[PDB]
Amino acid sequence: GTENLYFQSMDTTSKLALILADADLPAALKAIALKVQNQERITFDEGVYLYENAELGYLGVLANYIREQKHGDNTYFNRNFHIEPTNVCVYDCKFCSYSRLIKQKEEGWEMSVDGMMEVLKKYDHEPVTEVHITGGVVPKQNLEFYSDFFRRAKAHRPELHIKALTPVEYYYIFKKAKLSHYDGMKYMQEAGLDSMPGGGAEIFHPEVREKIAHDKCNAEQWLDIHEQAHKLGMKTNATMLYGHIEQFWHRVDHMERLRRQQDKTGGFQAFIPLKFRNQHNQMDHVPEVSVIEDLRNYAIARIYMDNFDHIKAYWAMISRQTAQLSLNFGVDDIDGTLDDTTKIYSAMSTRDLVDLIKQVKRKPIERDTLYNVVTDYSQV
Ligand SMILES: Nc1ncnc2c1ncn2[C@@H]1O[C@H](CCC(=O)c2cccc(C(=O)O)c2)[C@@H](O)[C@H]1O
Ligand code: MET
Ligand code: SF4
Ligand SMILES: [Cl-]
Repeated sequence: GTENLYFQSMDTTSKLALILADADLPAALKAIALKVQNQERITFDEGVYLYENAELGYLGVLANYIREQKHGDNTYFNRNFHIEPTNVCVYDCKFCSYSRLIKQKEEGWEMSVDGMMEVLKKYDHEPVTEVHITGGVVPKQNLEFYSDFFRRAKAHRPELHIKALTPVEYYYIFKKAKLSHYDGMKYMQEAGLDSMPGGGAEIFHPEVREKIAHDKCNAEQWLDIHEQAHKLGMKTNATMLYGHIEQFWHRVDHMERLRRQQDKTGGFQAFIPLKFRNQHNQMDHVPEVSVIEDLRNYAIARIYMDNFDHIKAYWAMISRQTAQLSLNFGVDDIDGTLDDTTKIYSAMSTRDLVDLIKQVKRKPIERDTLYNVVTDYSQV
């Protein structure tokens, strides 16, 4: 009664070896395990096969093998802050609480360029490396507005990296400006855009996208705007909204499109699964998937996305425990709101995040825009 304890005790390489020598493991799971040992790409039908057949333990062996081969114990997080230009939107995403169908313009606010600069200036004494800019799409927040803001932010703090806006936003403002995607992203980069976050991906396949995100930019337009960014030397992230009404093959379709794009242009850094949460949206009725399904999803993302450096977990949207366990199922990269401020006159701190990473035996690296170390907290 120590067979399972023996398995759990094995290093990463030997766990993979043990699974390959198990006579009772189905031939198809072995063949995928051998592909991972040989650094061979997993095909679409193999991806769907993992989702529909592979257990958590098996997926851990393969995902953690790939994660440790690429990163060892390195677990990355950056020091950034968020500006939300508006919390109302012209689109109707069924999963989103900003949908024009459940939130009128009057419940909401709209920042001016002055307002965004006043928020940015509050961080002037923080060693933040990056600002994340995202929110609703509204017609007053146009190409002119965002180019004006990028120029002011770059003149005020030239070394602050601007990770601003998704293809959902760029499709809208380029179409209104009458700019091609290439010319628009070129213009925005000159004004001071540095990279795009991975938002607005949802699920790409029309069968799902028509039902959860009908009106905003489609898969073709999302991938095309990332292509133009990559051709201009910009790095970008990619997301996938999972655990709602999609089938497993929709997730593999989504990752397959991302993987081909990455083969063409190579500018993706991180793939960020986003777990559907059924609070405060028109998908209220839709049941959330289990923690086991979240961990299997990170694992298959690590296995499938062989040309993406980083699998990233957004800590805000999941339990502490799921975030921590994800670091053993393919995740090397963490996004959170780091908040180290002392409340003078009466939130995840760096110390709390460093402790969560060390608790599951990982090396917490605070990283810069190039994913190089600012502080290696394993030596602190
Ligand atoms: N109910 C929901 N349940 C789950 N997800 C929801 C819900 N509502 C909205 N979202 C998601 O938020 C995204 C925008 C945020 C985003 O992509 C992001 C976040 C952190 C880091 C980066 C990065 O690139 O570093 C990008 C939307 O596209 C949507 O898919
Ligand atoms: C706040 S949602 C993320 C940004 C953009 N509105 C999108 O759907 O892509
Ligand atoms: S576009 Fe982005 S913000 Fe507007 S509704 Fe859809 S998800 Fe929410
Ligand atoms: Cl985003």
